[PDB]
Parts: sequence; structure tokens; C-alpha cells
Amino acid sequence: MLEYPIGTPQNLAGMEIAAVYLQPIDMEPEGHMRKASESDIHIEADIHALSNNPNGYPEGFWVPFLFIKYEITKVGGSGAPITGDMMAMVASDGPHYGDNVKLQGPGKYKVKYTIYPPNAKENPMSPYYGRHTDRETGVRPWFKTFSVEWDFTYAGI
Amino acid sequence: MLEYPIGTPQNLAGMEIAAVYLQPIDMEPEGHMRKASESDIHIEADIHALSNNPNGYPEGFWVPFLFIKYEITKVGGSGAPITGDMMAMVASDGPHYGDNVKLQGPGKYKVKYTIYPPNAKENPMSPYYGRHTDRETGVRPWFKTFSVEWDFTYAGI
Repeated sequence: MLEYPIGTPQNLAGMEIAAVYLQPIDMEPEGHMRKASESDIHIEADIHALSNNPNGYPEGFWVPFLFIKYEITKVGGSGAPITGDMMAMVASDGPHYGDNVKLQGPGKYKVKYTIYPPNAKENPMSPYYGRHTDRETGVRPWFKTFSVEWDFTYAGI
Repeated sequence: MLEYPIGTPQNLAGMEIAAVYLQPIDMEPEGHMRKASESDIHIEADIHALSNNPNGYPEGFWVPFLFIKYEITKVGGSGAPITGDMMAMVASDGPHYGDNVKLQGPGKYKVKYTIYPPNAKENPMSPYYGRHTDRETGVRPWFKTFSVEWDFTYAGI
């Protein structure tokens, strides 16, 4: 299989944050993602733990229960920025955060992800995840919400 | 601190299902886990992907967004079964499903876990996790809810 990079990964808060895209996908449950026929790409945030991750993740593990918002702006650029909220999902190459997106034609785009930890009140997965805090098995506090941004040139799949 | 085994792991549906326990833990958010001072153990379900996992997980990955119910019964003795729902959480050794539990003194206990996939109606994370189904990046359907059982001897902690 082939995927396409959006810039190069950025390392922050003990995680590698990478942006990639591929053709639009189909997902179970149906009717949540924008229809593949009405989309240009499936954009993803690939987030994995670095070595000595402060929240207890072994190096390379997928970081679960995050909430990621995105804003894609065409440089530059008559249309409104493209925005959305990713969904966590599994594919044949493992779990990702992703969304089907309709772009605004070929050209240069700015991509910004805003990444919320699993204790953020804005993150609807926060009620379902915890963090040990006892001395023997506890980990460091969650990172604070942050953003990452890249530029990429979209030509079309 | 010791991590005690509950039986030996069992392999089903491309996953290793293991049961272990340790001393009661403290967790953020507070007020979800039974107080550590009012508990005997923290019981865990350790679920990781085997090779050729049918849902797309690389070997060794934690299997996320499951929902686990447990039933702990003192073998052939007085006392009702002890039931509850685990919660997903991260510790210094990575993510787990777990819960703080009060037992009924030393002795032999049966431990049964009932494991619900992300698309089960009983799993509250169903609106928050998907599975690709397109030909190029799709995976096999989720497993159906199933149970696994072991027993162990509790001596104290």
C-alpha cells in the first residue's frame, strides 16, 4: 500500500506527530465519514510514543484516546479553511486518527492539528480513560493541548 | 511491587488475553476506582494482538477501545460473585483495562472476563472508534463478545 507525507514528523511531549494522507476510505460504522465519492483524501494524524514517553507508553505504541481537530487552509486562497474532527479507527496497517476530506483543488496547503489529551474536557473520549498516579505504577501528568502545523503541496490522487 | 498472575494467558480471535493483579492503585480522574484503602487488589485484563491479527493490529500492540466486564467468585464458598466493569487506563508499564476490587478474604477464586468489541451495543466507546472496510485498507469484522475464565489463589498482598 502507498500513503503520502504532509511535511515531516514533529516530536513533542514524548510523542512523534506525523501527518499523512491516502485515498478516501470506508469505515464501520457506516455513515460517519464523509462519503469516499464526495472526498479527495483520507487525512491522518499518526501519533506514536517516543523512547522514555512520560505517560507510560512503550516506544512505538500508538497513543490512544486523543481528540484531534484539524484546519486545512489553501495558500492562498479564496475559499474558507477546511475544518473537522478526526476519528480513531483501525486499518490493515494498524490504528490511526483520520477523516475523509474534500479539498479545494491542487496547490499548497497549510495543515494544523490541535491535539487534546485524554483528560481534556473538550475530548469526548476523556470519560473512558485513566492514568495511574500511585507511586509504584503511576506516570507523569498528561500533556496540555497543543497544535502542530505543516505545509504540503497537493497535486491529486 | 509484584504483578501476580491469574492462570495462564488464552489466545482467541488474534489476541492474547491475560489476567493479572497487583495492589490497589490510584487513578486520575479520581472518584471512579474504588478507594485503594477500601480495596484488596487492582485486577487487569492485558489484551495484545497476536501475529496476523484479523483486525489490522501489529503483533504486540495493545488492543484499544474494548469494554471488559468481570465476575470474581470465591470457589465453592459462601459469598456472592463480585462483579464490575474495568476501565481503560495507562500505567508505568503501558495501557491496560483494570479495576480496584474488594475480595472476600484469602482463598481460591474463579475470574471470568467478558470482552466486548468496539461495535458492541454494550461498549460505550462504539461512537468513538471505527474499522476501515474498503478493499485496499480494510480489515476483517470485529470479533463477537466472548468470555474467558481462570482461577487463582489469593493469599493477600
